[PDB]
Amino acid sequence: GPAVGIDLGTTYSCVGVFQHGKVEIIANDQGNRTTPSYVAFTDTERLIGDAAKNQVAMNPTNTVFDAKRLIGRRFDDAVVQSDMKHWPFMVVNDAGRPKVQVEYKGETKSFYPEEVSSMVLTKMKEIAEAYLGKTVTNAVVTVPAYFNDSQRQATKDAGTIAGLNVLRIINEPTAAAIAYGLDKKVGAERNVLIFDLGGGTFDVSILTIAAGIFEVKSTAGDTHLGGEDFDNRMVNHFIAEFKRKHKKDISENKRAVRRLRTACERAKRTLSSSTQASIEIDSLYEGIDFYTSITRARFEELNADLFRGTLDPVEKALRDAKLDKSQIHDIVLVGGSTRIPKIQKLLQDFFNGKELNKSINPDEAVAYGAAVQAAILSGDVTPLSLGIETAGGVMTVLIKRNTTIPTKQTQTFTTYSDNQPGVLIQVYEGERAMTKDNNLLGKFELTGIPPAPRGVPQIEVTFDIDANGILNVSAVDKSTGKENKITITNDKGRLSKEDIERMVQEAEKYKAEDEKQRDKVSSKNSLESYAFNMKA
Ligand SMILES: O=C(O)c1cncc(-n2cccc2)c1
Ligand SMILES: [K+]
Repeated sequence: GPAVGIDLGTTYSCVGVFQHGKVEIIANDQGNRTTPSYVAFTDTERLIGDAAKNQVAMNPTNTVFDAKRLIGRRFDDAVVQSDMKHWPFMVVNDAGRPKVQVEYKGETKSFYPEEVSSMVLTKMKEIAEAYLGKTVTNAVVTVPAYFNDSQRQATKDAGTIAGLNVLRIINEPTAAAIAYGLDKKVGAERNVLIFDLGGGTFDVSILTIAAGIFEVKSTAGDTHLGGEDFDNRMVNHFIAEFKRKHKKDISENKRAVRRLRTACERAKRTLSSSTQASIEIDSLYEGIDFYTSITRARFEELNADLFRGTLDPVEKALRDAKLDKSQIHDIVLVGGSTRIPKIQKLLQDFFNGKELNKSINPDEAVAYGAAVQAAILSGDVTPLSLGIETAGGVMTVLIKRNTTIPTKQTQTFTTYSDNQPGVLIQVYEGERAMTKDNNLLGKFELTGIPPAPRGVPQIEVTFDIDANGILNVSAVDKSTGKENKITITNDKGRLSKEDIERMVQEAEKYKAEDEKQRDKVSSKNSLESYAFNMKA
């Protein structure tokens, strides 16, 4: 019995299976392909999914949602603290941990965000078990690419509590790229931008995919922007439209506002395929019927700042990834709000007409990729960057990873100390900033350098890779022609596919700490005489 991929989203969750060469997204008991991430508690029962979201108006103090916003955080976290000012349900400080507090069958009960989300995994489990007719245990579950090891572990804990064996935790932008098979496209490396706009969150992620390996170069977004905000703009417009045409403010009637919000979400769906949408609400306030219309143009005007604003996280991420928008090879639309025609055009205009990858249901694509990965775990170019130690144990790359073979690349270095007699050349493998966090391939001395002031001697290191993967590293003293070389054996299978992933992921986890370290040294390709990692 195969494994499942689950997208445990902030507001909605989704479950997929790869069975007999096809990925199927599994509907819930009420026929929905997506289930609200809501756990409602009452005097009698525990509600999960649609029935919990459906009773929110009756039991808002005991209905929990947005548990992804607490999961793996301190109670004192600024996001936690401010986020509470919008949640009808109670959050409390147990030993510096958030715990949502709720009344369940007369008694008061407290749950950790892992437990809340575990109940959502329990529902997705049962939904797949009803579809598949068999117990499901093995599952891949996705997380936002910006999640820290504490939030990934918390998510895994929710799955384990749920009775799930979590085969692996993968980033939502990577699953989305998997879904679209971007890792099976030939050619050099590829940069992918994932534009993910859900009901409540916005995430932009830039990835590079070469030889089936994914590195997340950058993440930007807005954790408090989503389709609900667009609905909110519609709601306020119509409330003022009612006040202007009926001299009545409906907002102090709670049921009246809800019915309006519900009308507005419907029309926003219509305005993705039509240029106009109707509002037909009987007896909305004080017996007045509200029958009116909103054009897509008026809808776009109400969300002009919000729609154009999404290009800023797009620009930040291209910046942080040190890429020009001309260097993106694929754009993936993810999230149901990416169906909004204006969102699509903005992004497409910003990318000079580039087509958008959007043929998979953007609500489903993350679970779909997560299902491709579950079945995989269930049943050329250089692998790593190559470089030498410069002053400070710093990694100075000469052959970037994913570079085609055979290649030859050369750089000129200099001495760090005055009258340096020699440089010790130390070849390294890896994507970390410091050589100590990388793999030492070989060492050799270049000696007999004519004494001079620091930065005057010229040392030309060349990296040469034939087509068998035989790396050859040589240094020439430019003032005399003296040279030395090392030949590095290409051991077949020395690194597994998963070995490369661990190195790439460590550079992803510490990219910031590595960033600052690269900045601190001013060597600019100076070479010392000793191994930096062996000095007292
Ligand atoms: O979630 C949204 O913002 C959204 C916007 N436009 C259209 C849809 N839509 C249409 C058919 C199924 C979903 C959803
Ligand atoms: K997820």
